[PDB]
Amino acid sequence: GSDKIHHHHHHENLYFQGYRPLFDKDLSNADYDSSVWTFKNGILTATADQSIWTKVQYENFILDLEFKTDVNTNSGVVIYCTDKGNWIPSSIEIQIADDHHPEWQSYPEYWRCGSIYGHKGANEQLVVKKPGEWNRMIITAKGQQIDIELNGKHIVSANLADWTSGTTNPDGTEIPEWLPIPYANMPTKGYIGLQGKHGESNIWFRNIQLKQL
Repeated sequence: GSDKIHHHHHHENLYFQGYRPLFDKDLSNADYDSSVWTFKNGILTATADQSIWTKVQYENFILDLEFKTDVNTNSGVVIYCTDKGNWIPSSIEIQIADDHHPEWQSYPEYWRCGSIYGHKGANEQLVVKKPGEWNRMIITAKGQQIDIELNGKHIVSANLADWTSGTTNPDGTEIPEWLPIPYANMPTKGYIGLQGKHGESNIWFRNIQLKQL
């Protein structure tokens, strides 16, 4: 049937499951440029390619968020960040992309939405919805064991201990040159961030919540 407005998106409130919002309503517990990120009417959005970061570091957590894309959105969620200034080689990024834009067929699968970017792709392509629709992504980060759920599908399960090379994935495929640290050697505690607008199209987030395990 065609109803949206009378169906619940959760079996129970995440609050009772132990989740708390990652960011305060005024973003007072976040590091960001106020010219880039706004949190208005429940919705978090960026107008440039600068990230928003937690002020405290996290390990052994489940991060549950929603995101909406537009045509060719490019963004992501960053975990285990040990240096916000130099975050690229100092963190692990989970990609967010509008995989439906044909452009994404020009890039490896393990660069697309839901991937542990440059290291391991989704087990099923085009799990992200189309532009304009809310997606739900759940990242379980339990030391070296990383699990990603996207729109109810368990798309990625990875044990970072397998990444003994900084340049070569266990399957022999290339790791981007700019991600040189063997992920087996990466700290499993760090700041959490949302990448900003890395494309010319917008990214929106909402209901970003975290369960401390």
